[PDB]
Amino acid sequence: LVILSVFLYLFAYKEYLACLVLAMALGWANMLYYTRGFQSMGMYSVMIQKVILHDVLKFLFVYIVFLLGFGVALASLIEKCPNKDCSSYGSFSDAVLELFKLTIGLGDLNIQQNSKYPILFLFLLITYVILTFVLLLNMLIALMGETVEN
Amino acid sequence: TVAEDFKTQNDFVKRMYDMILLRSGNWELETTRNNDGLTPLQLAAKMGKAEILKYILSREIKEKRLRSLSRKFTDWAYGPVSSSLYDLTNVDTTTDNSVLEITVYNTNIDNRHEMLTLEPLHTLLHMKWKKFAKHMFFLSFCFYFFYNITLTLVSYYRPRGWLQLLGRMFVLIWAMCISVKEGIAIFLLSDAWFHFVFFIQAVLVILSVFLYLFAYKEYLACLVLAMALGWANMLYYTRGFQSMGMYSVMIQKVILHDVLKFLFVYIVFLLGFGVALASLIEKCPNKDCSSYGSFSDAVLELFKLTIGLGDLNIQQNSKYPILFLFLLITYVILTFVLLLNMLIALMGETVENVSKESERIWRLQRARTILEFEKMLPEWLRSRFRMGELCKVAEDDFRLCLRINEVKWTEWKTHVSFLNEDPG
Amino acid sequence: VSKESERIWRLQRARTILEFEKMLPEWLRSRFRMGELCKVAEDDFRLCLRINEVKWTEWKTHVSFLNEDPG
Repeated sequence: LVILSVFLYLFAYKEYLACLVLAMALGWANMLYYTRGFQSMGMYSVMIQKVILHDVLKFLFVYIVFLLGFGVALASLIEKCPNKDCSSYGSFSDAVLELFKLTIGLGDLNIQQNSKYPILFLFLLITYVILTFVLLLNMLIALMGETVEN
Repeated sequence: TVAEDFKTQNDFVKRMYDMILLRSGNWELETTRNNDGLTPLQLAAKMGKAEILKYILSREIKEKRLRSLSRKFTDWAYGPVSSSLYDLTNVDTTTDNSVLEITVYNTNIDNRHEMLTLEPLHTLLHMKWKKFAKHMFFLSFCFYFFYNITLTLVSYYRPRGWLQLLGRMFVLIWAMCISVKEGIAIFLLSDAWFHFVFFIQAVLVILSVFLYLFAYKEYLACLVLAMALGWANMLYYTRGFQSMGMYSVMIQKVILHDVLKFLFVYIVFLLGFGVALASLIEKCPNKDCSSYGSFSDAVLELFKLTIGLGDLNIQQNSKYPILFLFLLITYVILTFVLLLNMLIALMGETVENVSKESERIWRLQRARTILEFEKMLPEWLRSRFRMGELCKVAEDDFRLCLRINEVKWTEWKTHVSFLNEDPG
Repeated sequence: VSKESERIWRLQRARTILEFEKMLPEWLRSRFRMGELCKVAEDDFRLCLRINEVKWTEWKTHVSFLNEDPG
């Protein structure tokens, strides 16, 4: 990435910034390989990798399934209003994004969403919140409690 | 009927079984049927007797005149390696009620942990699986995945052809098929609630398409509910992979163990404090000057403030705002600091105790699935697979058998009993 | 704690049972009266509480028993 970016920069291009910043971020996230010179820090990095192999992959697969499913559901339930600030779950992208935010706890949960069956909307949103936040996160925390002891 | 266990019986019944059987050498005693049509084998399988079953399924007799009374003949041994040849005359789902089907479909023993790991049952299940259940399972999963994607697309792209009509007929006929199969399999009874879920989803789809072919617009509810139910239903097809199977089993174990109790208690608290806060609010005039207005808004604000999205303000138009603040702070304490952390500790306790039986329960579920698939095939295919091959055992015996090789480096002995002299 | 949870819960339920048993009036308590008489010796007539059991390890010839034919 670095050498390709500098090549494209010496040329007549301005799309080098993508490669440059991606390479930068990859290097800073790459320093974790040089953290194996210290016994404590070496064990630390090894258990990080063991964790990402064991659990986070399964959890991410399942969670992406749920996120995309309920995203298309909510985005279908929404009527297309012609006052574009009328509803927040508009296209499919906005729906999946609002679900992600509401998962990491940043957004805002309002009900007057210009839908046609608002009780159904509320039921779907509450079920998504339950399914992830109360169930999968805590279950994975218990599983990674099991792995670390082993 | 009397044999109990080892921890509570010291294993004296197995020996009396062996002695009484040998003292009258023939199949006269192990073939008769009591008033239910069961033999001591099927009678040991219906009840949970797992020690006598382990004895009978692999019973090797070394004497000369009574060798035709056994069920496992060593026939190839050379060094430390040897090739025992089990028997499958009433253990291989080819009769009315075999021992495999009785062991698997029995739902009244709770000791099936130790009965589906015995000598020929384990390898019979493994061979059936890797012979056809792998193919049939993956094929059914692919059919379900395409059915669900067609559903999702036809719902998202709704209106507000050569190919589209095909998709619609596909959805209709597959919903009809799943509903028929589930209605058939549901009349014969936790363990099998996924039949209920499949049935509800199929009924929702077919009801929606019916109401759509009519003069109705209220079909969208059934359609999107069915879609969401299918996407949340794929977790049943995640049992084909051992790691993923254990994963789904522990998810269900968790939702059974804890989340139900926690949700009961938490709903009690939420509704109580909701009605309290909504009562403490005095209506002010047209222009709402507070959030906790009606009861619905109060319960909703409490829910948001539980999952950490809302905003906690105090000027709530109340008449006793210090009391309002005390109630809100004590609700936040009660749930957020107490119940969530307590449940996390409890589910830390459960996981350390479930991971050891996850494999057992998953194995039992996969056995249920294998034997469920084996009945859909027609006659000639089942006659074509036919695990295990004949083996002349005695003067004229010709019993079906299932070879299982083995290697043992500790019990050295001169080999005397074997069927074929030169090992192959 | 999970290993003593059952013990502490059992003790609390025992407290509750014995607390309820005192609210009833006299005649009801005389009416329930767990356990029934059993002539034990020449003339003993002590109240008793039967508890059946099954043991498959200590085989012995039975010598001591009140009633000969089991019921």
